[PDB]
Amino acid sequence: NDSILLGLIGQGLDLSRTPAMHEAEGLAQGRATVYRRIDTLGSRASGQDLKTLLDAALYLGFNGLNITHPYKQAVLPLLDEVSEQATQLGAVNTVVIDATGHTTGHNTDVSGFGRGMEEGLPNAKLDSVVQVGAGGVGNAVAYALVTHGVQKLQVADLDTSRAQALADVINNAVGREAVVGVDARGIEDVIAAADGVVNATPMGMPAHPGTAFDVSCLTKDHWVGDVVYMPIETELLKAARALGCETLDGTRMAIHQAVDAFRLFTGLEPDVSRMRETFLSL
Amino acid sequence: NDSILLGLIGQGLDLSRTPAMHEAEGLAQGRATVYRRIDTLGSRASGQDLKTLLDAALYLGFNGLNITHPYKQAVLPLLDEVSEQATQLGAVNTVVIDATGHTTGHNTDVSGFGRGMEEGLPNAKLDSVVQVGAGGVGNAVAYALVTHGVQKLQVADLDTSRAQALADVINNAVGREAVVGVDARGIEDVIAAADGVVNATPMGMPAHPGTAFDVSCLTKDHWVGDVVYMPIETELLKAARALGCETLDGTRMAIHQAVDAFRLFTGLEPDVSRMRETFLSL
Ligand SMILES: NC(=O)c1ccc[n+]([C@@H]2O[C@H](COP(=O)([O-])OP(=O)(O)OC[C@H]3O[C@@H](n4cnc5c(N)ncnc54)[C@H](O)[C@@H]3O)[C@@H](O)[C@H]2O)c1
Ligand SMILES: NC(=O)c1ccc[n+]([C@@H]2O[C@H](COP(=O)([O-])OP(=O)(O)OC[C@H]3O[C@@H](n4cnc5c(N)ncnc54)[C@H](O)[C@@H]3O)[C@@H](O)[C@H]2O)c1
Ligand SMILES: O=C(O)C1=C[C@@H](O)[C@@H](O)[C@H](O)C1
Ligand SMILES: O=C(O)C1=C[C@@H](O)[C@@H](O)[C@H](O)C1
Repeated sequence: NDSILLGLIGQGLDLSRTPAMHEAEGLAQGRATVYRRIDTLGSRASGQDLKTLLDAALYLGFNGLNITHPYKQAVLPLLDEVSEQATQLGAVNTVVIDATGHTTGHNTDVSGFGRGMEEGLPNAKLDSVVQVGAGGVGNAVAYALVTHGVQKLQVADLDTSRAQALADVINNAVGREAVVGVDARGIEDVIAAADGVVNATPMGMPAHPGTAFDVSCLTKDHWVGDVVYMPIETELLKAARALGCETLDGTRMAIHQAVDAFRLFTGLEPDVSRMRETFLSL
Repeated sequence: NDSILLGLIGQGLDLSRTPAMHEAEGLAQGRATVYRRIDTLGSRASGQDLKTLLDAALYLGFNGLNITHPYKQAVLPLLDEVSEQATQLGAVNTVVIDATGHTTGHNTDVSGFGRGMEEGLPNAKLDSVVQVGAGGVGNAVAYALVTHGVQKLQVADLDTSRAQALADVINNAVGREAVVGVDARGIEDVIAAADGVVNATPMGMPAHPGTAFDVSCLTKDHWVGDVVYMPIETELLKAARALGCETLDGTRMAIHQAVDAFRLFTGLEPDVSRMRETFLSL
């Protein structure tokens, strides 16, 4: 019945649904659970170095942390151990803290997106996929794609250098040329020839209305995924659904990263439907 | 329904009943509550300076802390504000942390012992009392005694200097010569002439069996108190009860310090009977 203490280190955390998911699921399994935002833009933690905040969590009896932007790369050298996937990606979003203070980094963005593919695109054809966007979440998405059956992934970003760096990282991680950086300009023709496409840009959010490419390149035979989870039905996914395409909405990864982290943090088997419920309720 | 995060900074905390009391009462009032030991003898926090640990709690989203030995004096200069009672005593056991990180020190050992007198000795004659022991908890007990109606308190300690320092601190706090240091040797004759006596030494604990003075000096008309709370019925209180004396057991202060701190930490009205229940159940 031991209480569970967790937090999230990052910037601009007020709207995160991750604390609620973990607090509700802990309680549902008979464990009082606190999950605190540790926001370096906020009044409590501003100006503090990542190492200070990590060490604080160790001293205070935290059982785990999530890590978000801008710290998912910076955190790695601070940890005692890092999983092979998080090591090869160079990004950790989950830190398990042992009873006595030892830290292990994991990446449940990767495992969560992969689980979302299994759950929401079980029959998808994976030979050729395009991903638009190579930022933060895009790196984990790309790794997930090519580890969950994608043979060739073409990644486009306005910043070609980001796409090519992504490709190098993932290809090294997997040990094959799974990923190719391609130009953003003319990406429609590349998507048209592919089996599926994933949006890993901010486009579709209320503050970034529209789509990252012209949806007229889609066909009924494509599948389409999106990382954006608010709104759940982005303009891109609306356009795909209108053609009869299978779609993967961004809530799947957002929920499953938390499912997977909860399991790592606690050793308990999370109830996916309960955590999904909490996510959707906020 | 916001979750509550609390801890205790001190040494040798495994057997504290304070975390359980606060966790259970938070939950009973519909708030998931974590209360962590922050033990500088343990694996998480050893070697860290008090200031490091206090700052950690601020950064991490703690709502409050208790402070125990050896830090109840050292903590004062680290806090933004300290209550008048804790300031004059020179000892803080409770730190309220505001939403945005500001700290206020309080002393609920003082308020808790006083409440115990009201609750368990409502009819006690208070003109002349003896206290044996001037350590850590003894300072708070002495302040409580003379602020809850004791006219003259005689404090004995094997270390006369500790008793006289206590007397100076309390007398300054109250603004009268309420307390006098007296020799431990011959304390029985002093107790015999007094209305009541309080044990503030370790005597009566399993590892300190016996009594701090010869109980043959007690009469049926005395009242007797004890700070020791395990066992609840110390040899001293057994001897008092055998004569028909009213007695004050150490659980009252131990419970009420937590009642009072919970109120300060949360702004909720604690249920005393529930917290007492939790205490006794451990
Ligand atoms: N599902 C989830 O769990 C989850 C979690 C966090 C964030 N997100 C979403 O992921 C989005 C991306 O997050 P991020 O932190 O990687 O953002 P980021 O800004 O670091 O990366 C976005 C990338 O998209 C590129 N881009 C923008 N428009 C483009 C276009 N038209 N064509 C090609 N590239 C384009 C940018 O150059 C940038 O490199 C966020 O806006 C958020 O909506 C989802
Ligand atoms: N009720 C409660 O909430 C509560 C909380 C914490 C501790 N305690 C109890 O309080 C006891 C005292 O705690 P402390 O931290 O102040 O201990 P301490 O060791 O700092 O102080 C005890 C004092 O008793 C004196 N002493 C010992 N035997 C004596 C004797 N025969 N005559 C005169 N003086 C004597 C010592 O010289 C010392 O100064 C603990 O052992 C514990 O059982 C009670
Ligand atoms: O702040 C959020 O909502 C989160 C964002 C992602 O970085 C996740 O990986 C993190 O665990 C939770
Ligand atoms: O560790 C304990 O059991 C405690 C001891 C006293 O110092 C109290 O004042 C503190 O709040 C809790």
